[PDB]
Amino acid sequence: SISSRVKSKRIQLGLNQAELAQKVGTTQQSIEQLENGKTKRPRFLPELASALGVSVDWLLNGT
Amino acid sequence: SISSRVKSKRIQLGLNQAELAQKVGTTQQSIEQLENGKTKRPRFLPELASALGVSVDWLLNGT
DNA sequence: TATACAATGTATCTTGTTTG
DNA sequence: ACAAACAAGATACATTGTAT
Repeated sequence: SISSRVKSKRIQLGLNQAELAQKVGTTQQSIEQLENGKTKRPRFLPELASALGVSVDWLLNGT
Repeated sequence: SISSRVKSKRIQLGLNQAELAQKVGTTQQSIEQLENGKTKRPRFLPELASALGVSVDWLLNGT
């Protein structure tokens, strides 16, 4: 799940929702709504996936 | 722009906004604003790149 | 026909505050 | 005071219905 997936990778690169959230150009909370399943298709999905080193598809449909 | 690239890459596929909206899993209306600059980052962007047989970056930055 | 316009609803974003 | 969450008010995008 896109929340499990973004959380697990974030922890992995060893970042925190605020730092990730700078990399993504977004905010902590925005990164939070995401990770806590409060959003599904955020505007920065593309830019999130690139901060995470994965693909917008893997992110979406775990692949 | 993305509105621009969506138009052409659909124009050359013989799909109408409506039957493109059909593959993309969306309305014609939704395909119209995008192509017509009414929306920047559509949420069906992943499936779109997939109906236009391109990559989300190409669509996005045209690069 | 095929595309566009318009309003209303809903997702997501923002900023402020909050609890661990 | 550090890090993750809650919550109201704002905009961007979607949906529906209609019209060029």
